[PDB]
Amino acid sequence: STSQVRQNYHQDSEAAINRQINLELYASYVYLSMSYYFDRDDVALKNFAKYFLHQSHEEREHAEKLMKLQNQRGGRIFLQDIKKPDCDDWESGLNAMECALHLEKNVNQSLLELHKLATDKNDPHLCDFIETH
Amino acid sequence: DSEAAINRQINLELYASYVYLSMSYYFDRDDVALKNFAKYFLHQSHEEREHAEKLMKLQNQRGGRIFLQDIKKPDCDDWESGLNAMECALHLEKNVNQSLLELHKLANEQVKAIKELGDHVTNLRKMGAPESGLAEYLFDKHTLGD
Amino acid sequence: QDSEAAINRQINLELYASYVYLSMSYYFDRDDVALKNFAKYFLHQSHEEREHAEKLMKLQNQRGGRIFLQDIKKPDCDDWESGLNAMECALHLEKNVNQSLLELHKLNEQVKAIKELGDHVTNLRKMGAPESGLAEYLFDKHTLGD
Amino acid sequence: STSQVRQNYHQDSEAAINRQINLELYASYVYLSMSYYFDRDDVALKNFAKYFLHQSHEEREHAEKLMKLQNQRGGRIFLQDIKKPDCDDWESGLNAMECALHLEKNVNQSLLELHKLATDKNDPHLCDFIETH
Amino acid sequence: SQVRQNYHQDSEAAINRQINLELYASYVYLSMSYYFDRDDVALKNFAKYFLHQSHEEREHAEKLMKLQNQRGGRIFLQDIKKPDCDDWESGLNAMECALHLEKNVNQSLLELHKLATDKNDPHLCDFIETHY
Amino acid sequence: QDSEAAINRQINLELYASYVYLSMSYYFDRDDVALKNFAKYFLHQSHEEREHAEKLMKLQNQRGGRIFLQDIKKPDCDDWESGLNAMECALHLEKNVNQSLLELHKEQVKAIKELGDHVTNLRKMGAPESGLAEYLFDKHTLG
Amino acid sequence: TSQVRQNYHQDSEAAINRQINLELYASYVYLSMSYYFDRDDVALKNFAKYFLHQSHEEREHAEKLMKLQNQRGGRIFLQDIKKPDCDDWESGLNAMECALHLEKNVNQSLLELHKLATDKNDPHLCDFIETHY
Amino acid sequence: TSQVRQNYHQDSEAAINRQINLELYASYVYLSMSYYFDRDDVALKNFAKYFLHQSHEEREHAEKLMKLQNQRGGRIFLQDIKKPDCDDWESGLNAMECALHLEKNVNQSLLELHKLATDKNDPHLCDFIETHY
Amino acid sequence: ASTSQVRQNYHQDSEAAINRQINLELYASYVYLSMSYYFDRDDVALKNFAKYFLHQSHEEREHAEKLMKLQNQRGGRIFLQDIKKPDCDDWESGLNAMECALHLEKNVNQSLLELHKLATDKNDPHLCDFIETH
Amino acid sequence: DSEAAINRQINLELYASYVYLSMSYYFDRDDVALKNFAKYFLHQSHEEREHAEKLMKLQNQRGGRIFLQDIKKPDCDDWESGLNAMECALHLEKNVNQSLLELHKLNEQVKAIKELGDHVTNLRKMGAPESGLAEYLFDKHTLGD
Amino acid sequence: QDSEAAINRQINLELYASYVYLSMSYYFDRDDVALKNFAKYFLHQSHEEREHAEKLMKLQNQRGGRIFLQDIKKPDCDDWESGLNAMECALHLEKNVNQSLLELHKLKANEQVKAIKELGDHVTNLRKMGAPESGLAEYLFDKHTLGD
Amino acid sequence: TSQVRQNYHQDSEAAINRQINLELYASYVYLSMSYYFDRDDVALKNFAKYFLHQSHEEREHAEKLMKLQNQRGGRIFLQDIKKPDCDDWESGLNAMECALHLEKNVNQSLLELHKLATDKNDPHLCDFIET
Amino acid sequence: TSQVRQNYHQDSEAAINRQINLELYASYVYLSMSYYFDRDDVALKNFAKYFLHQSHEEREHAEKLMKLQNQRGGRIFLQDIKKPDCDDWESGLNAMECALHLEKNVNQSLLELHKLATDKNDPHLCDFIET
Amino acid sequence: EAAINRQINLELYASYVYLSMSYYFDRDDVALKNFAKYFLHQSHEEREHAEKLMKLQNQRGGRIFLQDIKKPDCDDWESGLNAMECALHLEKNVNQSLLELHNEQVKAIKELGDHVTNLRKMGAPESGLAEYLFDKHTLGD
Repeated sequence: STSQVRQNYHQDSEAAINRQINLELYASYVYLSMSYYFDRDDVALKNFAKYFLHQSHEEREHAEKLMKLQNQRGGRIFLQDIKKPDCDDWESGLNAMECALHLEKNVNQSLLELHKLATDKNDPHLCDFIETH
Repeated sequence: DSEAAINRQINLELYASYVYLSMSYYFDRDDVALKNFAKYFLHQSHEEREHAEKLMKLQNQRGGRIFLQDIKKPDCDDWESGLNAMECALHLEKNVNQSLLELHKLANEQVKAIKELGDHVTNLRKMGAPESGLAEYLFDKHTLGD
Repeated sequence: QDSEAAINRQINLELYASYVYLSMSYYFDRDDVALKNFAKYFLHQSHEEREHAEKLMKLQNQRGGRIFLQDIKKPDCDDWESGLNAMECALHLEKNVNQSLLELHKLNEQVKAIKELGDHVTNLRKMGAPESGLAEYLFDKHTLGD
Repeated sequence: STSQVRQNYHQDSEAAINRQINLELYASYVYLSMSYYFDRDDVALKNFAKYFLHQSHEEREHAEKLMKLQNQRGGRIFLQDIKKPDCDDWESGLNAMECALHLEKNVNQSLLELHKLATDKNDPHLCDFIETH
Repeated sequence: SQVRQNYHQDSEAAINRQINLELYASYVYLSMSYYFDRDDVALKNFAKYFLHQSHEEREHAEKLMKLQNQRGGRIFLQDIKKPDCDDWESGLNAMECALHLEKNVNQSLLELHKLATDKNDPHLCDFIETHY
Repeated sequence: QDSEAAINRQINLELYASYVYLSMSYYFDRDDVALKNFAKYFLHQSHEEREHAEKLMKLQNQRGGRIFLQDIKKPDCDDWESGLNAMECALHLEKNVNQSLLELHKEQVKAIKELGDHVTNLRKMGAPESGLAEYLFDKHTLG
Repeated sequence: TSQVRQNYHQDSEAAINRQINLELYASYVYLSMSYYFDRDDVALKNFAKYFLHQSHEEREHAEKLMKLQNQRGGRIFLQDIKKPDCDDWESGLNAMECALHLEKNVNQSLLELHKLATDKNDPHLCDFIETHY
Repeated sequence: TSQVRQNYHQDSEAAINRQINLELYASYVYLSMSYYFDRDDVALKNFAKYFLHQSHEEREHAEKLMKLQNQRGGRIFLQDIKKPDCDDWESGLNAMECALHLEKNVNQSLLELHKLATDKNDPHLCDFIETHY
Repeated sequence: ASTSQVRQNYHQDSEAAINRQINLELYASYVYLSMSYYFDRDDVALKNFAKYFLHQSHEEREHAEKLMKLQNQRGGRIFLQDIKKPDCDDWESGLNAMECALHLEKNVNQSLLELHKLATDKNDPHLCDFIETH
Repeated sequence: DSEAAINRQINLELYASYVYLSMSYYFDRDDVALKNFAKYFLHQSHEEREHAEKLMKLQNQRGGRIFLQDIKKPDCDDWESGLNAMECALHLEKNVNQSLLELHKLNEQVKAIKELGDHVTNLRKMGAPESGLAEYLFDKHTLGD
Repeated sequence: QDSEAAINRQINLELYASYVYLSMSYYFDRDDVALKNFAKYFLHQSHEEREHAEKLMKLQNQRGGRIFLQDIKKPDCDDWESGLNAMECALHLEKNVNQSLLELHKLKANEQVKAIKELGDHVTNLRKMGAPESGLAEYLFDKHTLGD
Repeated sequence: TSQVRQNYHQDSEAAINRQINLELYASYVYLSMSYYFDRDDVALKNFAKYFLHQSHEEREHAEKLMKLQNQRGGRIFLQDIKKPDCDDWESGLNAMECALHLEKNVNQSLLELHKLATDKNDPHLCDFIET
Repeated sequence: TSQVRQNYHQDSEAAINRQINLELYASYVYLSMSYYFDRDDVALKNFAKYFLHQSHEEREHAEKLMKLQNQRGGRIFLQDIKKPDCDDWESGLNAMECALHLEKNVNQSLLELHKLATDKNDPHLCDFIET
Repeated sequence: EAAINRQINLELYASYVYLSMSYYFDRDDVALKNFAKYFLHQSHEEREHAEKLMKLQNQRGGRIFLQDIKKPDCDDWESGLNAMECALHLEKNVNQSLLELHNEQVKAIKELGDHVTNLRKMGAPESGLAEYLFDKHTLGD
């Protein structure tokens, strides 16, 4: 059956949120991987160790309000495996930051697809959510 | 050889955080409206996440190689009742505590959380959970409210 | 414009919603019912739907259109049975208010309110309402004592 | 049946109270219609759109206090339809005033008159209620 | 003087001229308010709308006097002359007089805003736009 | 001046009462019981009973007597079943201590009255049958 | 066996149960010497409330041992508190002399309790008695 | 027989039960004298409010006695509060002699009740009389 | 200074009359203090009167202090006199002490009454109001 | 003869209570205007009235006869400055204390005398009575709390 | 327009103003000056002026300009002599910051106008108290005014 | 003289100056003992906590006496705080005996101090003792 | 003739002033790089937030250094904060590579201070480089 | 090495003079309540420094050998400014031996300097009302 609060919430709008959740959780994992790479004695680049650890936490918080939004609109949370990052040894600080930005808003092309999905299915609530966060 | 064991603890501790994250927003659902159950497992997920990060620093401070693996999804999408999710949490913490004790062979926080979860499961059973929905509602307010 | 007649149709719907909540609020104020936090709750939602209506008034003037006001016609019930029934009615009312608001957007305050209503409906059901009068009493004290 | 708190509260008093709830909410509505008329840019009389909006709230809150009074004495609240004002446009800054001069007039006439059922039926609590509010 | 920067003499004058206009408007509202206070004129929520409006205008002048000292100008106070009458016929002439008393008071600030724009006083412009 | 030994009996009895309440406290600290306010209540009683004995020891010195100490016998139980049972045993223990205090003569009453209130409440609520009844008493009365 | 029992041998559970009784015993030996120096014929008001404080401290040690027992999953089995060796300690030096043999009685069992937690690989029990003993 | 009753004689319970009625009678006579000085015939406010204070005092003494009855396990049995001997106290002097008569009468009843507790060997009831009076 | 900057509509008879009222109520507080510790003695022991006459002694002490505050507030000058001892220390019976406490009140009230009449004849609304509200 | 020594002491306490009452409302005058000096001495007036009536209960507890006398008016009507009212209080408190030690043969004053001395030297160090600014600051910074 | 050169000028002046306040702040932290609340006062103006500069670098981006930074020149004085003098220099500096800002508006804050008025108030109070000759005057002003 | 000095014999003042030095000497004997029972070769880490607490407590007595001296108009004349009889108390029980002596020696000076305050007729000081 | 100066070497006093300007320089460069990513044609909102925080953080380091100067008794002499080497940082990674290389040199400059404080027997300054 | 033993005695000398200066301001002919609160607090601070040094010797097998806590040079520091300057000079000698043995010292030395500068600028020691306002406004809160 259907939830008592679901209204104007499409099935494709729901699965896109689920795939978005795993993507943000994956990003929080990647940042956490790179963060403790710069925490290593071999690297000692403390600058990006602080930054990547913070970005990992903020990426997890991003996934949490996607989960709250899902339950808020009658959707159902289906969690998936958080695939491990591309590597553990990020070579150099450039390569880690290189791989970072490629991922940093690889999230926000699907985020901008999710906005297109929210507009084409007439979801002004889902639109205002994406635009804010 | 003890280096590979720390990497196991990191993945299981990160696995523990995801299970609690899963449990948390299960009690956020409109058909399972228990806010304090949701706060509790979200606080636990953050705690287990912090336990995982301090194990990664442990690898770096002794010259180990952090070898991250997949964070497998939890065993359930629906955790049924609050008592059952509390029983799985007691199960999970002890399994985390198991591998954590194998780590020290080749800590205090785990014993506190296991003891509290036991008190949690005990109270919910004595109150008549999961059968009495009133029991999990009153426990939500009077125990997990603070 | 056909948004002018649409916005004025929302203004009448919110004012109707504010009247239903006002009616339910002072039903729980009766000595026959005596659930004060249920009364304060729907009284607050009554003042919220009026604010949404008054906020649509200045929207109409700012867009250039003009206000066309009809009768705030009457709630379906003068007796709203129990607390679970009133919450179930309030849920159906908000979805209608949200339904017209969304297809007025074709030219989050409601979405959040719908979640809170469904949460309360869920808790009241799992507590044994409306058959168990002890449930609606405890739900009045522990949840609606916000 | 008869309320357990019903005591010395005549049927005409319970009916006359119910009549006030609808009239006060009518006055609340007319002040509301007038308030947001002074707000449109064809008029631009802001220091009257703000007063009438506050007068709209106060007539509704008198009805609530009347609705509380109905429960307090055993009476049962039977509201009625809130009819639209005589018009939507009072294009003049002061016909609405003469309407408001004479919409304030008519509750206070019925407030001076509900004071008859309270006196002629020896109801001191309802007498003293109007003399206070 | 110590703080006066880009504050024209006609700006300081118009502010002082505006201060007296607000106080005078407050006096007219006070008169009409307590005219509706009468035993006979039983219009009691037009006795406390104008009373609040009277305080609203006395507040406007206070913030105008605050603006004068803040920009560096000097406050010069004049007489608050009598309202044009004490007996306000009834509810309507008061409104009709209050209505005309409003936008001659109101948008002499347009003339003030015109003065601050031709003088290019961004601060005085922002003050007219915000408080009014 | 076997009133010297009458104080000596009371000293041991208060210490025995303290030991009993100590046992009751950590029974409700067990993970399969889990009633922290029950646990707090009996631990506070244990401290108050220990204090009662310590002033009795000072009393005897002020009277020129001899403090003769005997073994603190272990409680009769390790498991106290439930909150109602542990309360009824406490009511029995307090009136036990009280009657021995009155014979020494030739507060305690508040403790007896309060325990009597607790026993009565737990009964009418549904203890020991309803675990919900012993949970809600823990939160509201003992909270 | 409890829900929470884990890596907790019953040798250490019995050792805890034994140490619980040992500190409760020292609590009363210190209590006896305390109110011995409170005597008028002795009048050593300094040691009198030093021992009274240690009487309360040893009591608090056994309390934290009892909490530790339930915390690890063990079961508290109390025993009799045997009386002190005497009531008249005569000199203050013999009272201090017995107090040194008593404290090295409980500090010796603690070292053996620590070895037991090390022979069995209990990091939590080791860290316990390490923390503040 | 109450679960809390212990060393509480039936003669003690009955005496306290009739002591309650005496303190409530004392509250009633102090209430009569207070509003006698209050009227313009006598028109003295110094004694009119202190006697109203005494009336509140005795009412509170009876309440502390009622609390003592339940605390010991006895059961409260209340009788009629007899009216004061008169409502016109002739003058301020006569009422001051009447107040002095029932004052030592109440205190005499206390001296009797205290002796009953001594003869029945009731230290708690003795301490109660000694403390609150 | 020697000229009050605040004194206005405060007559010579008013200023002297409250000074005459300062000392009367200070005397009253000492009369009630004497009675209070008479009913406190072992020879009498009437704790209901020993505490009332002590409380009334504090009341008359505060009445004088508020009158002293009225003197400085109106601009007048406080003039303090001796506080004469009560007519006796041994008030004999417990009804004589009350016979004097009744006579004393109908002279204190018969001094505020004449004080209020003075505050009326000299047109002192502030002094009139102070008496009627204290 | 410990009975008349009690009665002399209650009279010395009651007289001194009239002195602090006189000092307090001196600083309440519109030409003095030291609110905290007024609060301070009004408190000492009450503290020593309590001393007096707690020696009246002591006369009864020891089975004596209370013999009251006239409470004579204080010497000065104006107390000039705040420094002089503080030096007169020090002198008054030592005389009440000396006559209290005469009674212990048949603390509060020591604590009060010490506080009165701390105030006298502070006022003198700041420049009282000449400096009107000094007594003003002492009024609000020392007698304020 | 020619506003890009005006924004960047305003950016550099605010950054320079933040440095002058930074120099004033830790002058009063010196043990031979020892004015705690004077130091806290300029330290907060320093961060607020820096905040104004960062909002101007943002305004350059919204309108599509090119942020051109320059050297942040050292303040005129290392030693600020006294408290009365340091605030007069602040008073003039804020007017100097405000003056070039009024130009920018034609080619954002009451904060400039109100800061000037506050600095003006303090110069008046300090001078009427006897500063800088009265070390007690600057001590009391540091306590009762800059301690709020 | 002091403006507050009243019924305060010189002998009372000087004997309090003496008691002040004796209290400070005691705190310090207790401080040497405390860190003796704290050395790793003695290692009775229980009297170390107690003696240190009484080292603090015995000094608080001296500060109460110094406060008393000013309160009565006397003047505080401090003397040197001499070293304890030894730094090595040999055995732990021998230090409990030296500490047992000092408590009685200090209490003896207080009994003489209380005797001095009665012969010269001085309450308050008599009431200062009876702490 | 300072009043608080003690065991603070002269060549250590200029070592702070030279470090104060250097921290203020990195804060300036971080501020410049932060508002590079805030642009429309760059759109790196996360790295703009980071460098703005690093700009404020390196400013605090200078503020904590100036505070240290007065605490030891040195006299703060501020110099010109020289402009960042460019305003158009080209790519975001080039800014990262310059921000990486930025003060891996101050960290070394921070370490030469620790080697300076060690050579001059300044434990307090050595202890201060714990930030 | 055995330099720790001399610092133990120096901190104890510091605590003693701070006790002496504290109860100087407690005198009735002085009456500076917060000056007394201030130096009593410094007396309890330097005492705590000595005790932590006594444990420091036990933590490296040292021997706490002990000398007399000598009498301060003055029984009378009759000036608030003079007591501060004596306290400032003494802390720089207590800090003098710490730097030979090898933070909280330079924080106190800095604070004492702030106090001395203020009191001199305010008119002390010749000006009363200056040490009074310093007692109330700086040492008070």
